[PDB]
Amino acid sequence: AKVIFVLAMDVSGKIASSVESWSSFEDRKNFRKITTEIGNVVMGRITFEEIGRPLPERLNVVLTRRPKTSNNPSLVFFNGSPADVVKFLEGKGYERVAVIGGKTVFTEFLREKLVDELFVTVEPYVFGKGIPFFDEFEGYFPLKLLEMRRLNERGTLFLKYSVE
Amino acid sequence: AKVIFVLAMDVSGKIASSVESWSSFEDRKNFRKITTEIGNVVMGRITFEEIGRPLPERLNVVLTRRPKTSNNPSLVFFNGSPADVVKFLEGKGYERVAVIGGKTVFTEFLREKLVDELFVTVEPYVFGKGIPFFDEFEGYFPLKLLEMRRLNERGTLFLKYSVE
Ligand SMILES: NC(=O)C1=CN([C@@H]2O[C@H](COP(=O)(O)OP(=O)(O)OC[C@H]3O[C@@H](n4cnc5c(N)ncnc54)[C@H](OP(=O)(O)O)[C@@H]3O)[C@@H](O)[C@H]2O)C=CC1
Ligand SMILES: NC(=O)C1=CN([C@@H]2O[C@H](COP(=O)(O)OP(=O)(O)OC[C@H]3O[C@@H](n4cnc5c(N)ncnc54)[C@H](OP(=O)(O)O)[C@@H]3O)[C@@H](O)[C@H]2O)C=CC1
Ligand SMILES: CN(Cc1cnc2nc(N)nc(N)c2n1)c1ccc(C(=O)N[C@@H](CCC(=O)O)C(=O)O)cc1
Ligand SMILES: CN(Cc1cnc2nc(N)nc(N)c2n1)c1ccc(C(=O)N[C@@H](CCC(=O)O)C(=O)O)cc1
Repeated sequence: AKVIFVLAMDVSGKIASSVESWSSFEDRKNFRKITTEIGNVVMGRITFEEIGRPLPERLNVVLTRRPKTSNNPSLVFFNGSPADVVKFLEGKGYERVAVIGGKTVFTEFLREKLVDELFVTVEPYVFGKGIPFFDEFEGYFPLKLLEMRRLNERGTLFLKYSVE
Repeated sequence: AKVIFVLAMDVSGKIASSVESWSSFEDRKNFRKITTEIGNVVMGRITFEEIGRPLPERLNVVLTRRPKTSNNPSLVFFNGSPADVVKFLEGKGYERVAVIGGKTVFTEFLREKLVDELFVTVEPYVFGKGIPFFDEFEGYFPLKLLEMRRLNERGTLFLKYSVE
């Protein structure tokens, strides 16, 4: 399956800050549309706790070293490496895997080179402080821009890159 | 005069990395046009050394605490706050000031809220390590997207933002 990263950030590359509601209405609807199409989302435990509940119409895979039994078929607490995660979803018939976050989770998939496309939303802000897209890692990735789209009047931008 | 930031970065927000030749010539020509139109470039001493010499047809203002007299009329070593630099250039009839870089210089101008527009080029890469656009500072800036332009088939993107 191909791995797709889905994230929103400010112009400086941060995925979280203390700025209230900087995430646009448009990015939120675009996010639901994209991830439901893919049919699954892989996230870190901390990101799951912030969302608070499983996202509807999608298989929610939550990474945690303290797996918890689940009563919901669309919620799975998983203890494994990025590679293990991809194998598990592939075994479910998914062609694409949507990794939606946790700086920690983005970092792990990057260190392991498991990323084929980046669906990036750039919100019109500059945050002086915040949580970076990922922690330092050796190497880099050349990209190719597949699509660019303005999502609203203020300038929220949706970019789609393929990893070369 | 209004302060304009001109920078190129990868998708993760870094203005420099160990990767060779990641700067596109299209960005370089676009940079040449914009900065010569503005007529001046304000930069940190390190950036100056890396460029290798005064950029032609532009007043080059090199920020430094250890000032050196200059023979060249279009090269000035300046010691002072970002506010003093603007004052100095305004006194010379400039309406716009082009701050072209150095993580330290961008940080200083941001801390002082002296910035009106951002002329940002996003090169199609993700760097694992590198120098960030700026070091932490208090607050943030909401922006409005004025213009978006693709510079090459690979995906180099030029974005123009207004502050606040
Ligand atoms: N702007 C955006 O688009 C997004 C922003 N975010 C933001 O980023 C922050 C979250 O980032 P971050 O805290 O780094 O990461 P996460 O919070 O998403 O998850 C961290 C945790 O996930 C678990 N985990 C990670 N990797 C593995 C693995 N290989 N195996 C098992 N468990 C694993 C661990 O859980 P345990 O401790 O249980 O063992 C770890 O504590 C939040 O502020 C959130 O708002 C999140 C998504 C998107
Ligand atoms: N991608 C891009 O668009 C750009 C990338 N860069 C990259 O970023 C790096 C440069 O970042 P960084 O080193 O932080 O900064 P700079 O290299 O631009 O400048 C550092 C210097 O500027 C001087 N300086 C800074 N603030 C002041 C002040 N308030 N008053 C007086 N002098 C001051 C100091 O001079 P002194 O010590 O002599 O007194 C210091 O040595 C380089 O690797 C370069 O390649 C640079 C520009 C653009
Ligand atoms: C905090 N968080 C993480 C979050 C937010 N925006 C993002 N935006 C992008 N582009 N990418 C991400 N990974 C991302 N992650 C959240 C919080 C809520 C919902 C959420 O309610 N979900 C609805 C969205 C729908 C709405 O507002 O209709 C969904 O069903 O997908 C998703 C993610
Ligand atoms: C390392 N450096 C800093 C540099 C490079 N690209 C950037 N690109 C952007 N968008 N913004 C910056 N601040 C920036 N800074 C350099 C190195 C050379 C020249 C340079 O030769 N100058 C010619 C360009 C000429 C060409 O290729 O015709 C110029 O007249 O501006 C400029 C900046």
